Amino acid sequence: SGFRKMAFPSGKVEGCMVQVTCGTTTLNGLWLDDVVYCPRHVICTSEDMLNPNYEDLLIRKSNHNFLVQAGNVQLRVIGHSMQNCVLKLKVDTANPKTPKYKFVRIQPGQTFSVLACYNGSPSGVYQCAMRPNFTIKGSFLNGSCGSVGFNIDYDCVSFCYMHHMELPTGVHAGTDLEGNFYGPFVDRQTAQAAGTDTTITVNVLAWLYAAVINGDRWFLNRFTTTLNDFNLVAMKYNYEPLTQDHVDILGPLSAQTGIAVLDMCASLKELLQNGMNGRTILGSALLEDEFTPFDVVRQCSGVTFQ
Amino acid sequence: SGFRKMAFPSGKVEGCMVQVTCGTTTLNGLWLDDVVYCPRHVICTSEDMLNPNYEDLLIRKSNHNFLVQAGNVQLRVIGHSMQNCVLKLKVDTANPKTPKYKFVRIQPGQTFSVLACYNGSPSGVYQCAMRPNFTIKGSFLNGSCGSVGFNIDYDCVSFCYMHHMELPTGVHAGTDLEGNFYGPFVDRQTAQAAGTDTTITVNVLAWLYAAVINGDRWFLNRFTTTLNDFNLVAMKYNYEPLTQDHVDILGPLSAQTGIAVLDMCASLKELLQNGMNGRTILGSALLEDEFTPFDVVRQCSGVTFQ
Ligand SMILES: *C(=O)[C@H](C[C@@H]1CCNC1=O)NC(=O)[C@H](CC(C)C)NC(=O)c1cccc2cccnc12
Ligand SMILES: *C(=O)[C@H](C[C@@H]1CCNC1=O)NC(=O)[C@H](CC(C)C)NC(=O)c1cccc2cccnc12
Repeated sequence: SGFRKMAFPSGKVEGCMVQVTCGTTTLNGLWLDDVVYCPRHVICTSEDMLNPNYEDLLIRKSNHNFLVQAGNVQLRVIGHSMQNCVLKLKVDTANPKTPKYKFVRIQPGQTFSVLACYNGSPSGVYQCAMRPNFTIKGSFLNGSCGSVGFNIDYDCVSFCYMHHMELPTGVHAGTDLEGNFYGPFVDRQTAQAAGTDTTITVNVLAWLYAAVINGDRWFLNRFTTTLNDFNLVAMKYNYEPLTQDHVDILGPLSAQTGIAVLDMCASLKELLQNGMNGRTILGSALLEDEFTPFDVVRQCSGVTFQ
Repeated sequence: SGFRKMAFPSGKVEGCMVQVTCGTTTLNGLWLDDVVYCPRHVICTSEDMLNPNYEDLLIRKSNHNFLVQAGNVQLRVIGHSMQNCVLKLKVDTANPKTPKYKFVRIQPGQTFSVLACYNGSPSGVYQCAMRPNFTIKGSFLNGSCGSVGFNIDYDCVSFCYMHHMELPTGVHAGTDLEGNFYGPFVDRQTAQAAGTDTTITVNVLAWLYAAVINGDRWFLNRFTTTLNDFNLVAMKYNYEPLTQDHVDILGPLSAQTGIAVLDMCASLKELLQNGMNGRTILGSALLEDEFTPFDVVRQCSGVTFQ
């Protein structure tokens, strides 16, 4: 028993991280086959970041202006291109540690592990969620750029996130591996509105099912509700509306615990309307929404990788 | 900026995990050089676990009764010995992925990353602390045994924990890599008292310094206190007493933030006496004690490994 905010084992991603240097700028790159992927703002100076014309900047750069280092050894860059907000550096050697991999663009609410790196070396690994407003609440310092978020499935790594930017409000924004930002954000040192964040209702419900599985169930109430009635309460407390899809996805946890989804919704309703009243759920004094139903099933059944 | 419960990159430990089978029992082993380390209760049946004579049980076993599997390949066991509560299986092949490593016995309050494994394959990685009462609040299912906790320093892995047991109260207990349990616990299916847990005061203080570094500082009060006066309040709320050692260890965070330790103690005092009043600190509605001062400095300065 027990429930932790568990990250994927990082080993497969560790072997892909490299350092990319251009001018005075250094950040992390992801080396897969004979391509290195990194944020295109590697080509910028602090001055350029105010208002970069990335086309104009990249034109000044040649293959040899990109130093890629994997440990001690230099990779030779024989080609470069800009796809959206990422730079693709073709190198002459294939990464011998390349895992089976996909690029995926995940939906709001989904979760992944971040491998936080500096100078192409990992510092740590943590689990986080793509917020409804397409930001993440990560842990990123100067030089963290190029760090990636990912999911593993048996032996296949699914890369979903590359870190590009901390907003003025201290929250984090980035792209998929095709370099398309999550959300409205641009790679420019400018004030940028993230917009209203919302709580990921289905994830909270998943986490409540986790709590019941692990014996924590004081919050189970005598009430039920409807999807509409619940949603009225959801909008008030800045929760995402609950669909039959979300209800369907919770089916397994409902089947394992014998608690109907709408009964758990009623319990959740009461927690929102009355607060948690000084008590805790799975060591938390607030409603956690960083666990997808899939995360709960993974953790509580001990699914393995490699 | 931002602050996460970050685990170490697990890659170096992934390459050490193996499956150990004896009779019908299977659990995780740690393969370092030509030795595999695993819990000695691998030799038990469900019946034996009530009251095992480990000496008597092990005597019935020979080298060939231990199947060690690293992926597809079998390791050949050419020797076995019992050190305290761990079994050491000498194998004929050295692990080619052996990292630079130490065995350390950590103190209460210190932190480490757990790599949760099943059948010698990792499921996930999370950060936790050795509770003052020598338990850990982990995430462990049947078959999780042999899973290890560790710290990394540049390229050296320091193994501090091997998982052996979930207590009836759903908390977790284990040994160092020399097989000596943390705390009073024995490897027997019996009711076992963990004793009163306490909050790791120095870690809470560290985390408050982290909070100030990351702009969260509403909790900063107008008051100061003494070490004695603070400690009086500490004992009341089940906090560990604060020593000059702990004050000394917080020095760096005090120097970075310009907040004297005893002023932060006063702030902490007020949070304990008045509660958090519906507000949050670094996304938490309670006082986190799983971050050592070293963890805070690591995270907030982006220290790397490999
Ligand atoms: C990447 O290495 C670095 C990571 C930042 C630095 C502080 N924490 C992080 O997560 N990114 C940048 O250098 C980045 C460049 C963007 C504009 C492409 N700049 C920012 O992340 C950044 C920092 C502070 C304030 C603002 C405001 C607007 C845009 N970007 C900002
Ligand atoms: C290891 O694979 C397994 C992990 C346990 C199983 C449930 N979650 C875990 O963390 N350990 C055991 O099989 C273990 C054997 C001990 C006695 C050496 N038994 C327990 O961990 C266990 C489970 C429930 C209740 C009790 C009560 C007393 C002792 N051990 C218990």
